[PDB]
Amino acid sequence: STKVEALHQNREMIDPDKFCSLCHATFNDPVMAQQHYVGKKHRKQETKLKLMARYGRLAD
Ligand SMILES: [Zn+2]
Repeated sequence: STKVEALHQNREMIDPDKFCSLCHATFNDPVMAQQHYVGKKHRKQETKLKLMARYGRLAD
């Protein structure tokens, strides 16, 4: 995970490190990050976690 640090913008695009708190997933490229945030697995797990948190109010 140390990576071959160079960041040479001559032909390579910007590659920020990113994370998803709904799916517990990490990304290290622009398209990798973007693809996660719009994929079926992100939608499905977002609904699952949202339902778990919303319905979890079993006491008052
Ligand atoms: Zn996600």
